[PDB]
Amino acid sequence: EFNILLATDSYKVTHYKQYPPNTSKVYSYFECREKKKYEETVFYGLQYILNKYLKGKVVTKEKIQEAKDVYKEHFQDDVFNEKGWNYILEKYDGHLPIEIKAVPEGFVIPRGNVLFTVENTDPECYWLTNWIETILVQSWYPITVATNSREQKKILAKYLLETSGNLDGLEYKLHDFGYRGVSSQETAGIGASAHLVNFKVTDTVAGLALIKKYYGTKDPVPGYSVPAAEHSTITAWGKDHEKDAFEHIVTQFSSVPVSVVSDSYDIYNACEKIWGEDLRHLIVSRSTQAPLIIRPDSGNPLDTVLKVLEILGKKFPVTENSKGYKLLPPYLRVIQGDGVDINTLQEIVEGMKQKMWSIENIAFGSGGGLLQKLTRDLLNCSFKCSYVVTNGLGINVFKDPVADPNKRSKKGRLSLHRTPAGNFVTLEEGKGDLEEYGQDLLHTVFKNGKVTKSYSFDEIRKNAQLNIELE
Amino acid sequence: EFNILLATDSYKVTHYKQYPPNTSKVYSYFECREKKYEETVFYGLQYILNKYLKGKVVTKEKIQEAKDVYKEHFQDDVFNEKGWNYILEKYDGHLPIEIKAVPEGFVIPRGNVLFTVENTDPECYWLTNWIETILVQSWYPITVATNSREQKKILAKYLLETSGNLDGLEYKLHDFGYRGVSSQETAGIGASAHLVNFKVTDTVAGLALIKKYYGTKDPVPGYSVPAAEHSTITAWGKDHEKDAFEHIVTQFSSVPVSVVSDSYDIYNACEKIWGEDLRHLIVSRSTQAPLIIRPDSGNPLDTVLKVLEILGKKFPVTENSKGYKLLPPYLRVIQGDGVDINTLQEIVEGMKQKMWSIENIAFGSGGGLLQKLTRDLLNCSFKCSYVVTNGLGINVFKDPVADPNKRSKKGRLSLHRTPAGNFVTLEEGKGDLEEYGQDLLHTVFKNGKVTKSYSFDEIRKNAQLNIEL
Repeated sequence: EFNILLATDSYKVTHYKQYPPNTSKVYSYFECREKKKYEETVFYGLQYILNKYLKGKVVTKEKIQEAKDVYKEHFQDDVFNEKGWNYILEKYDGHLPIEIKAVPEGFVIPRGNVLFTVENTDPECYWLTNWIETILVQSWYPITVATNSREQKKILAKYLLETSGNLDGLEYKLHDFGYRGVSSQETAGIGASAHLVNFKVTDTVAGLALIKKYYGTKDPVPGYSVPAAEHSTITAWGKDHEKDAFEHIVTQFSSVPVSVVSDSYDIYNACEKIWGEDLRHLIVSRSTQAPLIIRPDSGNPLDTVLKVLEILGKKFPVTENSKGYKLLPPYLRVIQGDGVDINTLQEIVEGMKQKMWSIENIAFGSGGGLLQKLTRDLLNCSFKCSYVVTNGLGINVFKDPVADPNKRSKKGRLSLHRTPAGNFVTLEEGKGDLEEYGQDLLHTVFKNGKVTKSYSFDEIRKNAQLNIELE
Repeated sequence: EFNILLATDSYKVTHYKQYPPNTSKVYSYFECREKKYEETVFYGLQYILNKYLKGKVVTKEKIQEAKDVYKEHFQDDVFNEKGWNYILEKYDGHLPIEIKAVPEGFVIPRGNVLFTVENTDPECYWLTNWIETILVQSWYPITVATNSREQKKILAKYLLETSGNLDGLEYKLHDFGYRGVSSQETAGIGASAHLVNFKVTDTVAGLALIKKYYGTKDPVPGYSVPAAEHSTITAWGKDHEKDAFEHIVTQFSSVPVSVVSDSYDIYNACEKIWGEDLRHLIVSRSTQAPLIIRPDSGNPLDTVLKVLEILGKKFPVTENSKGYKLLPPYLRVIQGDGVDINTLQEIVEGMKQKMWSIENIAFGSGGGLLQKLTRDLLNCSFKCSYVVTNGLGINVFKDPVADPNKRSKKGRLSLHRTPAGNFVTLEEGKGDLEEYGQDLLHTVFKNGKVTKSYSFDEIRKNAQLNIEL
């Protein structure tokens, strides 16, 4: 079972001995710090953490003793605030005396703004605010996946609108293939859920149960997939029988969309000769609702996509849409699912546009690039103490390292507001109390062991919409 | 609760319909495919076998749950209810799968078979690749362990060169990655993989994982020491940095203590606060209880060099037997910002050039150690190499025209020692010719049971550097 007393960075066990004596309040905040592009971030994932790890009775006698035993050996010393944890157990039935205020999930906020704040609600527990830094800071991950996925959606939307005149199918154009490429089962669920803020296609099944349990949707599920081959289901037929494998697979799945990996031996031959000649009669008969989706999986992503489109354009009847771009017949599409990240996605759609191919023709699959190749440094996700009360006096505190102004932190009590022009501003030093800027956009989401405000996944998706979608 | 029917890539739900009719066996293998990182540490499969694959993993409820989810997820009924029910009814929900693997902690060159998977019941031909997704996540502990061991090789080389021995090597790279990984589960797995090579960590999650799944003779596999963070310094107020420092080192007067010193001005903190105002509190400390000064910003090499130059003018420096400068034993430094395998190399080389011993320094690494890694680093990959269809075995493989590096191995595989004592992987069942002695893989899972396992002490022994041996 999970033990909150063992879910912090080891050194934090020692901090209750290090704060100024007579400190009754420690107040801290999280931001995606501005860096002298990712100019705005999607706030998402805190609700998972609050419910799974922070709410209710999280302290017991047994958990205190377990932590005491471990820390004794881990430090080779007895440092451990047993009294402080016993107080929470006895006075609050093991519920954390902490208040967290947060911007609503799904909100899209420019860099350098307060996204949530944390403070103790009982003077005895001044040390607890930063105990839970480690677990709260892991919100960097769903924030960053959601943000990077949304930035890819912006690229897709721009190029889809330009080459086709509309955004039809946009939510189905970036498919999460990252289950095997992330570092754990838990990561898989969190990351997949964050991608579903922006799109509706995933093979990372773990995301669905997370959303159902912690957020919820009106629809039965938040994300969908379609039948698809992998190299094993092609290669198992033997080298000389790739055509037999293809025929078997498209016939088994004759009335739904089906994706077929086509580069086991020679992607160009498969497209031109197997699909384009031997099995053409099985492709041109398919429904618009059940296309064959050809899947290259190797070679230079841009070069390969363009050559695949060139081959198919010569074997199948291509039309020219009203924007002047070429379009494959509706029973035939392509998905590029190798080597896709935000940079290569951009290169591919631009290369397609230059060669006059509509983005209607293609979808992308991304795995490691979508869910694993991301770090806390990307958006400078960071949690810092900005205000303490010592001897009954509040003081505004901060760091400001001489050699790195980008690491300077905010001072005092913070609040988030709309500006007169409709943008966002973070007010420092308790200046939100002057009430010159309308209502604080942070809301209490957790107080004294209870989750006090929750969002559905539908609301989160609404908050995270692109401007181009709004228009 | 975890449900293995919902722990696969969605498309694999449809694969049982795509293999050749009358296929009775699908045999697959994992490697770190060949193209830096010429050898890999095999670590972490035992966690996966125990946490997710062993025992009764199928129930009627789990089957019904999966059926209901996939019906909506595919907008169609494609789920193999009958196949999963067969496992439930015939094997009381235990997986009819056999997995063979190299011993954990083994250090093996790229492009070798590391583990193999096959079904033990013909009805369950589809099961081998169902579990690809979950087994392939072994890339992560393998890659963490490998990259951590590569950093240890660098530290060993330079510590040996500048000090003449390896004392303290296992205390030289401290895991600071708890907040910088993607989840609680990842934190435990990754921290455990780092502890294959080192003994210092703040990622507490790793301790319980090791205790539960591997075990050590010692009470714990890893250690930490008291240390400040910016909040415990800045909370005192900007004009009271000295007071914070004095309080902290007095509270921790007889154990090592690390104190972040760059809240406002690292160079002032070192030269004036530590080097003058509080000097009397530092020079009085035990060798067993040094102050460890922690810079945390600026160019990592430039800041380390300048911090050392400052301290060398304020404290009595000696010259060790190798001719390198050494701070007094009550004073050390830890660089815990911007450290990854590349910058670690740059810092120790730069110290060596300025005649500073690597004894003086330790490193902390977080995102660089546990998060900034992907499955592409070592090309960790699971592929089918052998099937039986209509009673006939066939050697199968992919070999994409545009990327020879993605070619996979053919047929039944085995791992062997060569005459020169190296590793070779034999394909096409050739291990059976018995020209290369015994298969070095061991059966580790069979029919719902873990059949071979390793303690964390044995894994550490397997993972030792040549220089340590």
